[PDB]
Amino acid sequence: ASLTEIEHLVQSVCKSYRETCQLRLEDLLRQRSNIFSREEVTGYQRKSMWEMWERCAHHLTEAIQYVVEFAKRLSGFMELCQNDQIVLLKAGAMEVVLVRMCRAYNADNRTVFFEGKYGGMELFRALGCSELISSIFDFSHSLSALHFSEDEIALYTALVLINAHRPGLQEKRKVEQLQYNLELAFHHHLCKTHRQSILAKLPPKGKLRSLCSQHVERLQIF
Ligand SMILES: C[C@H]1[C@H](C)CC[C@]2(C(=O)O)CC[C@]3(C)C(=CC[C@@H]4[C@@]5(C)CC[C@H](O)C(C)(C)[C@@H]5CC[C@]43C)[C@H]12
Repeated sequence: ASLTEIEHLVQSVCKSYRETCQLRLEDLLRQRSNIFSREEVTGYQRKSMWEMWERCAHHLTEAIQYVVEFAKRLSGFMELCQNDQIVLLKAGAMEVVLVRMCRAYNADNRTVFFEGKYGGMELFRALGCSELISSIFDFSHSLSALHFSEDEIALYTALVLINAHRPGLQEKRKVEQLQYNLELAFHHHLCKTHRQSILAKLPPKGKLRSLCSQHVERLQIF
């Protein structure tokens, strides 16, 4: 690569993400005072466990649609094999969705956006795994504690998928090359932004996996 490709790619990554940022950040924060009420909350609480889990899967799956198309615009991804273009997504794509959830997270009230409004963890009282839900909130918290920006998201999220160490890969070299020119662009852009400090304030590599992995297993009931 070259000093300019280095820039060209970040911009290209900041490009692809913007198209796939699912929701307008602009519109997101604006809806602060729009908060659920006890009755509606008490309403949502009432439904059986069978309903919410599915309701979640809607917002979930639909969100993951964006995550995939994000992967495409990226260089070298297109010139990758059929078998190997999926393997990463299998593990990766789930994890990224959770990452984007931080945007819908406000630490000033411990709530997350959902179905038009913001709501606390008690909105999922009916899921029977309060511990699970909470850990996700605690994950979002740490990310909100990072005061994260769009263009680092685009760059973090990208490396999640491009893990050449995801087992089941056949064309292993080609991906590492994508990874190397991705690992570089991130830090490089971070160094250009002096945000290298948060790199020690980042989740361990096993946490987000252990989150999503153990997350989907309970879901693998439906
Ligand atoms: C990921 C974001 C997306 C960036 C845009 C906002 C989002 C949406 O599309 O509505 C808000 C709701 C959550 C956070 C979203 C989808 C999944 C989550 C999820 C179901 C994730 C799994 C968790 O267990 C939990 C139940 C806390 C959330 C609920 C909020 C939801 C349903 C969307």
